Amino acid sequence: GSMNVAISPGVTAGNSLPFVLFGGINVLESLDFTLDVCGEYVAVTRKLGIPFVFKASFDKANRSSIHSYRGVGLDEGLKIFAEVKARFGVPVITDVHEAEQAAPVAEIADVLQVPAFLARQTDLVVAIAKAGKPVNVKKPQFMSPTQLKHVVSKCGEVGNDRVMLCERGSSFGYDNLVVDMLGFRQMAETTGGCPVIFDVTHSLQCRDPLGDASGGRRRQVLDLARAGIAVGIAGLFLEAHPDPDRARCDGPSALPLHQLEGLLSQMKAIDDLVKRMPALEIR
Amino acid sequence: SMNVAISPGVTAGNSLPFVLFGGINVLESLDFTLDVCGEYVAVTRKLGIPFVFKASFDKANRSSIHSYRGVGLDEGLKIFAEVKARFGVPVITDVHEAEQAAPVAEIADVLQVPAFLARQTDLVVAIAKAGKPVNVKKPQFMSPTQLKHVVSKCGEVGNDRVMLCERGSSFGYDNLVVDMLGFRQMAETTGGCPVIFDVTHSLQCRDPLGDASGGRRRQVLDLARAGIAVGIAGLFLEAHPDPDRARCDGPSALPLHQLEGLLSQMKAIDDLVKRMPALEIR
Amino acid sequence: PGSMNVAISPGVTAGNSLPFVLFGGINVLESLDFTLDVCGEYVAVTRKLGIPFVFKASFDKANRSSIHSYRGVGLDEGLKIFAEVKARFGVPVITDVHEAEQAAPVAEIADVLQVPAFLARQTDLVVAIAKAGKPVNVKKPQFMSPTQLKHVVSKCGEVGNDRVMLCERGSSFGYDNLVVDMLGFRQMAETTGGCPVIFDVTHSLQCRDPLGDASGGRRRQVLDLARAGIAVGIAGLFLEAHPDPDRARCDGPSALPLHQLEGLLSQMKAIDDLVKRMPALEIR
Amino acid sequence: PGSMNVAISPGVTAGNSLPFVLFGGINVLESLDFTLDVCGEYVAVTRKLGIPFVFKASFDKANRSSIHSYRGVGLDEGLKIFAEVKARFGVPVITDVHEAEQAAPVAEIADVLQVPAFLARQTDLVVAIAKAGKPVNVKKPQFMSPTQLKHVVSKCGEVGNDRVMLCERGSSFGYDNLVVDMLGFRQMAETTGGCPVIFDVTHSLQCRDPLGDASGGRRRQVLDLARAGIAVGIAGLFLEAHPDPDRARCDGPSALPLHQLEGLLSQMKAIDDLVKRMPALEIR
Ligand SMILES: O=C(O)C(=O)C[C@@H](O)[C@@H](O)[C@H](O)[C@H](O)COP(=O)(O)O
Ligand SMILES: O=C(O)C(=O)C[C@@H](O)[C@@H](O)[C@H](O)[C@H](O)COP(=O)(O)O
Ligand SMILES: O=C(O)C(=O)C[C@@H](O)[C@@H](O)[C@H](O)[C@H](O)COP(=O)(O)O
Ligand SMILES: O=C(O)C(=O)C[C@@H](O)[C@@H](O)[C@H](O)[C@H](O)COP(=O)(O)O
Repeated sequence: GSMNVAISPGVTAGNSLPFVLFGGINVLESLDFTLDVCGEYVAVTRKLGIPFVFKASFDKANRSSIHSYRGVGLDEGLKIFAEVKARFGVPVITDVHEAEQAAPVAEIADVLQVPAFLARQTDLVVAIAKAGKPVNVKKPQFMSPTQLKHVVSKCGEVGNDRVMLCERGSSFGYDNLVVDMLGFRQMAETTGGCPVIFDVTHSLQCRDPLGDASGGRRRQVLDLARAGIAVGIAGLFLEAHPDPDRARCDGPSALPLHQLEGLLSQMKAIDDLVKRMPALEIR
Repeated sequence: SMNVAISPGVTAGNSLPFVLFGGINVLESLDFTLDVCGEYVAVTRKLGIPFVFKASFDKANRSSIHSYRGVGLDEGLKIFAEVKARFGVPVITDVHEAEQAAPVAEIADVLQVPAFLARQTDLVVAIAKAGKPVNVKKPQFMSPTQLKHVVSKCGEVGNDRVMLCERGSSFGYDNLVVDMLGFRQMAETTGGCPVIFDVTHSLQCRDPLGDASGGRRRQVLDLARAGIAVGIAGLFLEAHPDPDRARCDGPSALPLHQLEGLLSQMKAIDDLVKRMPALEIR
Repeated sequence: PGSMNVAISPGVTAGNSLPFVLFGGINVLESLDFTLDVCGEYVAVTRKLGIPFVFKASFDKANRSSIHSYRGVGLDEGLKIFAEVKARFGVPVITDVHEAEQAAPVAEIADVLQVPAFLARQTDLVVAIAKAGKPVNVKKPQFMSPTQLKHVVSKCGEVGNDRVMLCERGSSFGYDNLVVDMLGFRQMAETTGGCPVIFDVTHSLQCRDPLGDASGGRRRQVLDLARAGIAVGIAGLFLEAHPDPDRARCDGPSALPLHQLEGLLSQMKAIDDLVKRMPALEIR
Repeated sequence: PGSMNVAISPGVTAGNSLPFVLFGGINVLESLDFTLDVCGEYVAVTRKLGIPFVFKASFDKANRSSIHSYRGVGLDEGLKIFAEVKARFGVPVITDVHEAEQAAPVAEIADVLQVPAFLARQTDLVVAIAKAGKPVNVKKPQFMSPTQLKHVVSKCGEVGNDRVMLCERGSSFGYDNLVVDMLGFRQMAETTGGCPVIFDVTHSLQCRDPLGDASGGRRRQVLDLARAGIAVGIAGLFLEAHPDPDRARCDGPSALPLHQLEGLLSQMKAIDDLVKRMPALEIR
């Protein structure tokens, strides 16, 4: 049933295809820093031969605290993304928080992401689907893997069949996430084989009961990225930073950028292996 | 412990007699809304319970694209205007987009932040700025000690009239549990905001492959009794004369003819607990 | 009808439509005099308020996390202490049983035998406890859904013991934490033919530090949770106390300070008496 | 360094940096010939692929939900069957132990003793198992966080047994369901001085109907989950199989169909060999 989603020339995501890296940074802060980090990803993915889509958010619309950093915002963010595409020739993914942002974002971004908390919001999902690019649906922490089909259906109803499904963990007691590795197959099979993507970064989130900003578990990114990629999936979603303690959002879960090549060579080796091993029909 | 004045004769607070935020899931038509609200007004008047009428003008978050959404903003506000004028009752409704807050606030007396949207800064701020009391539905994914940050967003733009509404926490897949310990944690970490218990939505559960929410209305009294016994500012309740025919959340709706039987138990328990001291257990 | 009553001792019968029974005491037996002194306080408070009473203590803590944590006086001394409690006060006692071979000797002295939470699926232990011929209090494991207790009740019934009570102590909620699902009480009663349901408010307050070596706990919130449970309409409350919970040798973080016993129990009786005279609604 | 190796028998050593050891077999001993036949299949497949092998079975299911469910041949017959398995195939065997007194006799025959998941906090059982002198496989309870196993390991260490392995079988996730937190493996290893971590893929697939009599399970997804766990880099995989899982008398819903053993194990070996030669990254 597997379905393949064409993102840009030489970049197609599909559960039986070599994995695609949706990699970048949490939030857009400035032009040069964005260009410099993206340059590193482009060089590392080109060297290793891994298909690549650059990620960043133009806005963090859901920070816990009114005081926390939100990013350069829509207008500056789209200008940064336009310069990233022209400099590197790389497709970009970003998240969309209001219906009215979908069309202008889709002029520049090559994939639009539905945020986890907002994936049940009909008018947002529909507006994102109608914008005419591939959609990455972040699976809410509150949503079981067999319920994503209804989000996919919303998109399908307005003529967008290019939908990918992104795991980022499930709520496990208070202030913690677990990743159910059994969910990847349930997402694919109940949606007609949509590409499934693993957000290893956000799956590492956890928090202090009284904290102002998310905690996170970057020291375990390889453990979890290994597990997910071994299942056999369309993509990996990853954020990095040269010094994660200085990141202005989700630093506790960000990969230190100098370890990108070390992580990706392990992902490519595991992915190339599992992608040539059969499923067993276990009845 | 902070008290929130909602309208004449209606003030909510954790040490005050509980306020019923009662009504129906979704606005469908004028006359049915008036008739159901009439029943709540009659029952609450008889029993002496303060009352705010609830309904949604839109269900913006249905699982399925094919599920019923309600009459929509323009018709919904017209219905509410008529409900207020006919019965003299304040009304609560939920707000899905920033731009809806100001027009909703012209008519509604309390604005509700939907559970899924409670982290959305621009929505919360827009709701806060509209200048009415705010009911924040606690997301299924949010711990009770994290609501303070939503309250602070509202406070930052000058709205100190914030209430916090329990509707359950995610418990495995497709199921909710209510942690009765969370009420106190919500109150104490937010400077004493009124805590409200949404017994209806706390009863939600679902089939892994279903198209619409399941629910456990047959257990509404068990859960309502438990929550009201803790000592809380309000109870949030939906009903329908025939819940199997409700177009949203019927599985968790109270059958309307049982409203008085339920409310007399809530009033009896609430009046008792509200005159019993806290023990300072150290 | 819809509800089964369990006779424990003269004037003490537990049932879901009856005035609640207090299964109250201390976590672990340490010495004769301290046990007698604490039980005396319970007896005086319960007599004054008119609450039926069964005194609780463990003779052994067979499941401490750490090999270095206190376990109690043990079986032989524990039963001697319980005999002296019964003779001094005329009160029935409840204690937990950890091995099949302990059931018969414990039943000579104790009036209710408790199956520990972790052990409730262990067929031979349940069957040996049922056979000893006293009422059984089954602690619902943190891992067990409320609709699965019926199988434990059936094990007991299979060897001729119909006198089974079901005790809530919370459900695992992520790591190192418990939540009490107040919807479970009815599910336990209805799927077992109306067995008495008991709420262990003390152990339901447990939680822990991920690296700790003994349980944490939330005694400051005992009244919130006890009020909630008793309002549902249940057969009993299970409660531990200590005069200084910080010095308790097991489960101090969840123990009620003993001087607050009367303040708590007067709230429980008031709520219980109210809800026990209010009808169920048949909600269809 | 950072990792401890446990010698089980000649040519079988389990350790987190070593090629993975398969603890494979059947849920419950029913008869001699069926046990021999199934073990023969495992031995042939593991010999061909070059995977170190320990044969698993239970002599008793002491924790069935239902008093009517099958329990197995029992201790005396079970040890006789194990003796024949060892003699015929030269393979070491692992079985679980349910009472302190069973530890010594089991240890005469079995090469690894397993502490059942529900019982892993029971001090006297853990100590008796540790004292019996063989390697211990601790099944991590569904209710226990990964950073709490250290206390079980310490109980064993206290009576002189340092040969302890830690076996994941899922964590309680709501009612009647399990999830495997793949982050736990490292936490178990690092907090216990590098004990071997083992993944029980079979029992991690358990789930149930709220009103059912016996466990449900998700065998159709065994490869997904086994791939994920083995990719993390672990000491062992624990697996049950049956030639026709629908007819298995315990845990059939989670059993691998036996004819698929080679297809599964070749994937495990390929993944394990790859990850075992790739470095950890020191992520700060
Ligand atoms: O940007 C993405 O890709 C996302 O998935 C959204 C994600 O970055 C955000 O939800 C952040 O995790 C979130 O704003 C951090 O929350 P806090 O640190 O404000 O508590
Ligand atoms: O109306 C309220 O007060 C609310 O709490 C919002 C609530 O009614 C909605 O989230 C509904 O519960 C929801 O749309 C039902 O979901 P489904 O039945 O479409 O799966
Ligand atoms: O005695 C009872 O009533 C029980 O419920 C058993 C209970 O007391 C015990 O499990 C204790 O809670 C337990 O041994 C203490 O845990 P820890 O502090 O050893 O981690
Ligand atoms: O034998 C093993 O390997 C184990 O882990 C113990 C395990 O087999 C048992 O807990 C069984 O899963 C259990 O007896 C079956 O449960 P039920 O079907 O009786 O509910």
